[PDB]
Amino acid sequence: MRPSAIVLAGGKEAWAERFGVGSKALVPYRGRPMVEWVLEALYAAGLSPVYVGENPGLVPAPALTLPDRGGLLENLEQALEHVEGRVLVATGDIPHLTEEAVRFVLDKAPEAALVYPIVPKEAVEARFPRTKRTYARLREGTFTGGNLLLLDKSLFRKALPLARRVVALRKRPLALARLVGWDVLLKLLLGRLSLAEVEARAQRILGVEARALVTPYPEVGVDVDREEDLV
Ligand code: NA
Repeated sequence: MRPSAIVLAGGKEAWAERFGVGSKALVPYRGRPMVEWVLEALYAAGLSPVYVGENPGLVPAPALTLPDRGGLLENLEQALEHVEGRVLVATGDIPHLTEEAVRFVLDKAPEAALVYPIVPKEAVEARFPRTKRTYARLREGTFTGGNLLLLDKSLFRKALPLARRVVALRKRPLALARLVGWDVLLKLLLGRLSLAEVEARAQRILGVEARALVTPYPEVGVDVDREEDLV
């Protein structure tokens, strides 16, 4: 039985309507609506993808196609209602996503309610030298966050109320730094912070075990945001 995956390709956007689409995920990339590269990759690694967003006629057809409830975590809750076990979440704008990258996550992810793959600066500039990312210096290195999230639906189920809370402060740095704590903020803002420290506080906050997965495959996070990208 193929495990579930969820693609949050939902999201209306600006330039996307230039291509007369609306959602960035439906913008063509190398011949097909961008998100299909993601779907192809998911099935490829043996998963059944649930698709949240507009479906003009996506190929490969996703296992289920839920509509858009107007938000990254709102869509996630919707899709969760339709899955079981450990699920891999992904946004529909990382067209470079490969099966190898997906299986790594699956195979190397530690046993935790929540696992978030992160990529080292070192490898991000191995294929995509141009790509400009928001990094963070940790004692263990310099990374950026993926666009994938591995969840244990059942374990996570109980952290959603906080998830909602923390997600609501995605647009309020000061507010968000309240939750994280000042000390920590500076620590990493200086590189003075470490990976387990990050993980241990994340856990403190959510109540569930949360870990990061150093993932050598940068296609896990290099998304497409504008025209230059598509080329
Ligand atoms: Na204060």
